Amino acid sequence: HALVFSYISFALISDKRYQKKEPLISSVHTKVKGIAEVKAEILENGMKKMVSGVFDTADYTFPLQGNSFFVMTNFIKTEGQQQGLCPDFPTARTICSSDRGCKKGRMDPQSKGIQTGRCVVYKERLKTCEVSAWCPIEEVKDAPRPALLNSAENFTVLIKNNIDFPGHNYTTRNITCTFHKTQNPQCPIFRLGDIFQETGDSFSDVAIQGGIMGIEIYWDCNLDGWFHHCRPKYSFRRLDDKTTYPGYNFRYAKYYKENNVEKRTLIKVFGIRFDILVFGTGGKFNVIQLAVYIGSVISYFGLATVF
Amino acid sequence: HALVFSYISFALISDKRYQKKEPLISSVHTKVKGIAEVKAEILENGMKKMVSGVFDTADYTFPLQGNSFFVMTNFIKTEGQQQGLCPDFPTARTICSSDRGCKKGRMDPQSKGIQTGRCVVYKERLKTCEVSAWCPIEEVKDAPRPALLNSAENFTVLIKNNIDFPGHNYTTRNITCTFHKTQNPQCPIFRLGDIFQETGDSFSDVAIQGGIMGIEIYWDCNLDGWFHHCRPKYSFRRLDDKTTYPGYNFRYAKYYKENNVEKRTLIKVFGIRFDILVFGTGGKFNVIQLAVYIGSVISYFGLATVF
Amino acid sequence: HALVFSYISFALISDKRYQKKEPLISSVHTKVKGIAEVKAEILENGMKKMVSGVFDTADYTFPLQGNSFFVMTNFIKTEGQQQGLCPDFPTARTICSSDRGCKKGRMDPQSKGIQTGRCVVYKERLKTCEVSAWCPIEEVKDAPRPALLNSAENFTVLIKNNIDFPGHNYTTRNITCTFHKTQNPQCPIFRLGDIFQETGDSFSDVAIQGGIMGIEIYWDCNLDGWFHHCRPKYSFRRLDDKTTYPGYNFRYAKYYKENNVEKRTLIKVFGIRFDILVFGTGGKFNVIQLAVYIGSVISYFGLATVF
Ligand SMILES: *[C@@H]1O[C@H](CO)[C@@H](O[C@@H]2O[C@H](CO)[C@@H](O)[C@H](O)[C@H]2NC(C)=O)[C@H](O)[C@H]1NC(C)=O
Ligand SMILES: *[C@@H]1O[C@H](CO)[C@@H](O[C@@H]2O[C@H](CO)[C@@H](O)[C@H](O)[C@H]2NC(C)=O)[C@H](O)[C@H]1NC(C)=O
Ligand SMILES: *[C@@H]1O[C@H](CO)[C@@H](O[C@@H]2O[C@H](CO)[C@@H](O)[C@H](O)[C@H]2NC(C)=O)[C@H](O)[C@H]1NC(C)=O
Ligand SMILES: C[C@@H](N/C(=N/c1cccc2ncccc12)NC#N)c1ccccc1
Ligand SMILES: C[C@@H](N/C(=N/c1cccc2ncccc12)NC#N)c1ccccc1
Ligand SMILES: C[C@@H](N/C(=N/c1cccc2ncccc12)NC#N)c1ccccc1
Repeated sequence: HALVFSYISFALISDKRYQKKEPLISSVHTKVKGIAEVKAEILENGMKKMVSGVFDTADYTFPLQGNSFFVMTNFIKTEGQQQGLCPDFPTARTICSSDRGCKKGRMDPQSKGIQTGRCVVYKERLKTCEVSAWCPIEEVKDAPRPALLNSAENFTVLIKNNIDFPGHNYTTRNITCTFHKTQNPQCPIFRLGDIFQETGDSFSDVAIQGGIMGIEIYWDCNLDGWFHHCRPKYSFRRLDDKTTYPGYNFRYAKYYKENNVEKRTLIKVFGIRFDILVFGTGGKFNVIQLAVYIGSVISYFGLATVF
Repeated sequence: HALVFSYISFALISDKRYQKKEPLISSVHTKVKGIAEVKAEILENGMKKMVSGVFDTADYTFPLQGNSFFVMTNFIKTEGQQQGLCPDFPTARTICSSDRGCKKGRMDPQSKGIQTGRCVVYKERLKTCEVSAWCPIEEVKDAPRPALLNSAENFTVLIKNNIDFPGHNYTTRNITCTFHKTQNPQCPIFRLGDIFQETGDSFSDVAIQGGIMGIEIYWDCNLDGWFHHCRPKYSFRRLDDKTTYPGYNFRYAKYYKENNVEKRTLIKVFGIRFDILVFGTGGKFNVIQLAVYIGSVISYFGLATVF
Repeated sequence: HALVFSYISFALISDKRYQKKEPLISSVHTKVKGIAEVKAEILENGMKKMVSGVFDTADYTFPLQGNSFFVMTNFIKTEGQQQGLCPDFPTARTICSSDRGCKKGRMDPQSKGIQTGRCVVYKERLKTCEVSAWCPIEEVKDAPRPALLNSAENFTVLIKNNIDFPGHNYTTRNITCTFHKTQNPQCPIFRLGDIFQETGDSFSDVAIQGGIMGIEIYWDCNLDGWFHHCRPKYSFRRLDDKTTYPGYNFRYAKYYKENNVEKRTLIKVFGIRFDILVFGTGGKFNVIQLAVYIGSVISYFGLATVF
């Protein structure tokens, strides 16, 4: 009888059933900090090309969208594209053996053009299907072995989170320093390399193909006057698949007119997209809850006494 | 007495009250696949114009923002706009009868310019209020009868969802094939026409004015060791109003300098915006929950025996 | 005994425990309305400059991302930037006393360039560290005293919210008029000045540095056939910090080629970002819930009779 009561009180205190539970409504704002300089040479379209320059903050990041920001880590540039007819890039399914090899008015899913039914020569007696689209088509090329945005990990991000709860009627807002698991857990500025070290994923390896990382924030807050604890817990987990179109990459174009001719530049962007997740639990003691718990435990105690 | 107990156990098993319930934290990544070629001629500004060309993946879509992507289906192009003074486009409230007809320093909500108080001639003794803004103003014109992006329905979208739960400490990640309601429900690649066929909304009709469609995912997962079921359920529903500024459309500009003169191109974009929604329910059996349910049913059984 | 029963029924009716509770899944679409004309003169780079013109809808706003839109209120323009070497802008940590004062191959966090280790003269015997990046670097300059987008408050925004619930199997969709707290609470068109008047924050003061505002919507809906109440409640709260890199601002660039030379224009954007939040509570009466509540109150009544 007494043991059932002590265990009921201990379980109720451990689960905190007397305090009312409610979700948290958060609004996040992020500011990217740090710049990187790319000075690597990679051949393009059969010709060796040298790339050099520095990327400002606005060059490698977008504004926060849906409580999540993106950061570039690698890219493939294609300049001078203009609508027209050209032979498709050589692929396992793009090479044509004869003129009538390909089908007219057909567009493959992987191909970025609609075939006109003509077998043309891309380079030196190598025939692919004549396609109608942005010419020339971007070459199928793996991400560069060294991630162009090598200095991306040394970057530091600033995350400001505003918490609001309807029942509480309060809003909680979350020196230059880098967040550390134990030394400095309060610093809201994070080093990407520190995050990937938290998740155990190589930043240099992921930056080549791209990735999707998210920052999880847990709130174990209780509105009780006695034990008032409300501190943001920072947990990190990788959303990308790892094993592996893996990583994060999309086609982004910039259109310009040259010599009275419409032109477009297609850029394949590989990067890491961070999703800021805010999950919290609020608990403001309510008399009805305590009365319900007591009412439920009373029967258990009585049955324990009956045996 | 016995019937009340059997009904209590049957109801508890049907509602699954013994298993702990928790929400699901998801992160979605989408990749658009497919291209369309537009070769339609539509008159513009009183002159017949011919439009032809193919649109790549980067041309008709944006990067995923807020777990939702947008896909263009129709557009109205306006080129050569530059700041200055010009007569407003003829409308029910823009035509001026006399010079002093319009008010100086006034800007109507529907109008995109601030009137200077001068009644000018747009074309052939037709007078509208002189306005200061991007000139010339884009003409009020209905969406083209045939949706320019006819081939949009044949497109295929790839959706990858990563599920994470705090109490479970696990992450679940969700061949070229098209998803089917019964034949192939596992294929994560979707044909837009298949979605609109699921919702029963004509794609060709909606593409003209634009629309907002969302993909709902339901999770009826249970963490119990006995019955372990965790499969993503795909439900589809149209968020747009249908009846009807209906549809989805926004003004998107691209600024270029020509002949040492600042210029801007205004494009009215009509398209369908897909919102990926992830709703799930987790249930990991907890002793406290079962004890609470039993404690609540005990009183009901006793009262049933008392009668 | 009787008082405990009457109080139990009154408390159950007040808390509405018999009705099933469920969250709400919303999809929001926003359309910005109104235009502003900027005709202010502010000196730039030691030279007085005059700015004049009108901004269309597409100029000061982006498409809705993550159920939240952004509206510009102030900006700093920097034109002609091109990659190269140049002296950094004079700052407390950028001025070099001697040639060997600065460290080679070092980039400060606040600085947007990587120092080459050379002490150069920015203007008249004033030495800063030679940096490699976008040249010339944007000058450190406070936001203009008068917010360039003065007419932003007079703007009107249209918000359309679609509500969906899985258990209810229904979708609820939410004349030109401005929403008022009491006169016209149904008008879905909002005047920004009206919002900031609701939150008590000066719009003219915030527009200079920028801000983050959110529109909260509460749903106290009950699916009971007797008392069927389901009306959207509009509550407003400011997410920005106020006290204070405060406000909302980001670097946004536009790249153009001039005289066969790659060039970029960096624009520091200050604005207010509105986050549309949808929180609701659904309640469809369930027999199991009522039976549970009654079972929990029965023990309390019996104990009250025992005394
Ligand atoms: C990130 O910062 C670290 C220093 O905190 C850099 O490490 C140095 O790298 C240089 C070569 O660039 C070496 O000469 C130094 O010996 C390194 N020092 C340390 C302590 O590691 C690192 O190179 C930076 N990474 C990037 C991509 O810029
Ligand atoms: C989408 O694909 C279907 C085929 O799966 C196309 O249907 C064909 O259309 C052509 C005309 O372009 C007809 O000659 C064929 O007879 C059609 N076949 C079938 C099976 O429908 C359809 O035209 C495509 N739609 C778009 C907009 O490209
Ligand atoms: C917003 O609209 C109000 C009117 O509703 C404007 O107020 C007028 O401002 C002009 C000067 O531009 C004065 O001559 C009038 O006397 C004002 N009238 C009233 C009733 O206030 C206000 O200027 C507008 N604000 C902006 C930034 O355009
Ligand atoms: C804003 C844009 N950044 C861009 N940065 C470059 C600046 C100079 C030269 C470049 N060359 C190749 C590639 C990039 C650049 N260029 C564009 N557009 C971007 C960033 C992240 C993801 C997509 C797009
Ligand atoms: C990225 C952009 N796509 C664009 N595609 C075109 C490419 C060539 C010619 C065009 N002509 C008219 C209209 C479009 C185009 N042009 C721009 N900007 C876009 C896509 C979807 C929604 C808004 C904006
Ligand atoms: C789309 C863009 N608006 C822009 N509007 C201008 C139009 C003409 C002259 C300008 N001069 C200075 C500054 C702006 C402008 N220009 C660009 N890019 C924008 C809007 C809001 C936030 C970021 C970016």
